[PDB]
Amino acid sequence: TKFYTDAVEAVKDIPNGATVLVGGFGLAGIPENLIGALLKTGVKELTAVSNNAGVDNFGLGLLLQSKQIKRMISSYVGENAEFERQYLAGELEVELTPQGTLAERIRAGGAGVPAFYTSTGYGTLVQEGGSPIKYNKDGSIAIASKPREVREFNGQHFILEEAIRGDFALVKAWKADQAGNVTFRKSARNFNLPMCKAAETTVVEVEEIVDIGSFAPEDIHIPKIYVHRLVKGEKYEKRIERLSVRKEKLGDNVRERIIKRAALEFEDGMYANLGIGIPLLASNFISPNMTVHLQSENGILGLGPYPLQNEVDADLINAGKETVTVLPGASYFSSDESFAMIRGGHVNLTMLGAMQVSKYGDLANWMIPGKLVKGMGGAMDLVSSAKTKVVVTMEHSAKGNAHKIMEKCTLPLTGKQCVNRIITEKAVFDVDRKKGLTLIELWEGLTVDDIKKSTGCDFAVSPKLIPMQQVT
Amino acid sequence: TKFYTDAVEAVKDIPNGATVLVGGFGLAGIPENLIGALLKTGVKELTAVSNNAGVDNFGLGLLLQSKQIKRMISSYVGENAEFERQYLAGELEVELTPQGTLAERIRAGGAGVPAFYTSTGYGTLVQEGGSPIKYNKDGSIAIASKPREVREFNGQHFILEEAIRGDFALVKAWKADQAGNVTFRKSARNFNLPMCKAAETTVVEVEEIVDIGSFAPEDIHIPKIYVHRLVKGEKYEKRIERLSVRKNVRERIIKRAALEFEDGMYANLGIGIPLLASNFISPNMTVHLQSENGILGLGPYPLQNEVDADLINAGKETVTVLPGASYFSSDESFAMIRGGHVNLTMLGAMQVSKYGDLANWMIPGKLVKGMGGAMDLVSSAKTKVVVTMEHSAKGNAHKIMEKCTLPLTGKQCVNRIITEKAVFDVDRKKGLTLIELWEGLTVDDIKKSTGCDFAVSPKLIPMQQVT
Repeated sequence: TKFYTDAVEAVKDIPNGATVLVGGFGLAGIPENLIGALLKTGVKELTAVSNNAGVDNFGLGLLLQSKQIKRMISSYVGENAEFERQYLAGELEVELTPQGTLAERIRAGGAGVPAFYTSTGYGTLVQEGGSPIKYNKDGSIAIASKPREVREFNGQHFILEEAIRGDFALVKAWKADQAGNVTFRKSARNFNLPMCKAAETTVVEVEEIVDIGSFAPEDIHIPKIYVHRLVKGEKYEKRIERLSVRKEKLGDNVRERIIKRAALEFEDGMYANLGIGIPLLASNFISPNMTVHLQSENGILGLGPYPLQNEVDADLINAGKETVTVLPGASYFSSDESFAMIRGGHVNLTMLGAMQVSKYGDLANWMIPGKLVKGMGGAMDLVSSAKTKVVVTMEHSAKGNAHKIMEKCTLPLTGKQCVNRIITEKAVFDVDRKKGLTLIELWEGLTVDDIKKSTGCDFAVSPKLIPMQQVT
Repeated sequence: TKFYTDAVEAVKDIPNGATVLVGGFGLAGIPENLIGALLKTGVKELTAVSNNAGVDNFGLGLLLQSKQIKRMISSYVGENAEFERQYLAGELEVELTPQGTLAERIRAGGAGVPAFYTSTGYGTLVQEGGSPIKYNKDGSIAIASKPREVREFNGQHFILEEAIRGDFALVKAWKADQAGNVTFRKSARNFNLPMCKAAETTVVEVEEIVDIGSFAPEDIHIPKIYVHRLVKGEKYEKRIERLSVRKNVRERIIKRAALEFEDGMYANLGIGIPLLASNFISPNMTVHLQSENGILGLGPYPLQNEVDADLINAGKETVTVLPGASYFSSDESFAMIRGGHVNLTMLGAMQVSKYGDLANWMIPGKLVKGMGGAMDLVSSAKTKVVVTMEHSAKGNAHKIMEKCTLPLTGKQCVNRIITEKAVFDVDRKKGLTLIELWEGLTVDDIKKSTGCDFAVSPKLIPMQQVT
């Protein structure tokens, strides 16, 4: 490990056109001093591999404003006007990559694995190709993603994904000892850890340089062997994107009914990953005596309530980028380990919203051609495992009684045959492996006929059809 | 996480024929209570996925004695007489698997990755097939391994390896908090960590149970989500295989070998000559030694009071670490070695070819114990591979030749050969170059002790020796 005092000196040799991995999830764990260093060198045409694109004036966004990025490889790019303008203007190439796939590919890149198979993205634009990478001035697509190879294993379909290696990796860590060993604080770890292993030259900026012995040899997140260049951050703003505090939620009729039904999916000792909104709100009605373990794909197991003014930490945020807290017994881990857990099917329940759900469990909730193209985030991984139960919480129909439940989705798919249950303010549907969409619950006062005209496809009706339940 | 008081109650439902992952590297990190419980259940015809086969009277050796295993998937099965008899008599099936590949396949199994590529084993029996899985009572091979799929990626060839998943995983850990979060001690982690994520039902035995809050959330080696069944070990022997403590031909090789070390270099040395050379490294020089069982920062052998059964090197010798050292799982270790992060791999060999082929793990009909991590150590193109060996074998038979006659460990992977007579630079396309020669010797002396031709560096110098 070579130590530097000046950050510019640590990245003055990054070549124009270089692939650079940039740690960070939202504004948590971003190497701001190294980013500031690139602003100064004026290096350009970079291919930035980063989960997100920061915001307009922080993180990657700063390199977007200075036009130093030619191509981005990320999972979610919302909340960044500069990114949106460049991407839609044809000034920025972007490869929307499932967060978990992105993490494992970086991981493979550092582990000498040129390629591996995954089910994430199977049955979507990731596998089929066609995802917009570059737009023309008029709005048409100039560059689309190419299809992936599909291979069968044990009766299931997987696609071939290639490792990601960088010439450089700009990493943000918490502490580094005088030997070069590195550790990360809370959820600020995310992609920084795997990124330290997949680049020819890894440059790490820490908030503190510590003495050798500050860490137990068993608790070193990144061994020195991976840290090529190290520099102590000169300054840290640690901006908070979404300040969420609780002073120590039902809303309207439709949302309230969905929340109260969704709350009954939770089971004692269950490991769950909940999308922001209804699912997360439903966790608020979980019995005080029931133990549910919430997982955050950004690397957290044991999520807690929103912090009080004094518990607000920029290094601790949920997948929705909100400042949160963790409960005693919680654990943190990298983005790649996080998706290994999700892809491997160790999470019992995944509950999220959706724009469309098909008769046999297809899900569509990440893109609307020509209207909404911000990436899939970790939504494709969250629904990729067969061992995980997937529940969708959503209005039964859209405005004008526009169907959201249909035979097949008209919107780009997040996942194929992955939804196990659907909960709307009007009904609850199970998607059994043989019959498909099956009405098991119906809101009081409504008839099967009311459901038929609100639903886009025909469905089986359970002989045990009960009035829709509501958390007591 | 369900907590159990009796190890047998936690494994009583393991089916006959089940695939069971057994943590442990040598005798370090082995689930002895879960293994003892398997003796009481009497479950059999198990396919045991374990790096080694322990010894005759400890670890998997116990399950071999009780004849409860039909097939072993391991990287190194030496030092076990029971295993030797069964394997050779055709009673036991054995899949000799490279350690790093074994670790990545297990990790893939827990991460939803069904298959992946690795260059480890390319050009060897692993890729080609023919590795002896089962023998006949007449000495011939009953079951040989099948060829792996080869595929090119950026100018280099890799082989397809499928994920390994178990029905059950028998894991040994150190501490678990009351929430089900587990931690591992030193080099006892090894395979225990990845195996805890690749089985339908993982059973973990720990030495202590601590309160929630005793671990820092960022330092939990295995989060509760992976621990299905947990039991506090009822008894722990923690046997030590080899107690290593401290207070000319070979000397020549060792002294030249020490000059391969550079300041700030990361290297992995095999037991014997390579490791012996580290003793001649300058104190003003910093060389970071890595061990494949999960250690970076190896120190000298321990004093009597430093001996720890949880801290051994790849040669299964008790060791110590230096400040700044780190521990990590076996998959992490081989990701490190496979990714080419280690700058130098120095090891022994029985044969090296003209173009860099290495043969150091199997002698047909005479010795078959597994390749261990040797195939992974020479698998990266970013890593400098140096072989240290006597120039000739018994009867003056060549050890350096046109083509290896012994099964290969790696193809075109040796960069330099150090014998007691000469130093050779090796190029995968042009061959051997004599760059150093032992004083008193002539190029002719080397020509008649070498199985192939070689170029002679115009800068040929007398063979160096560390002072």
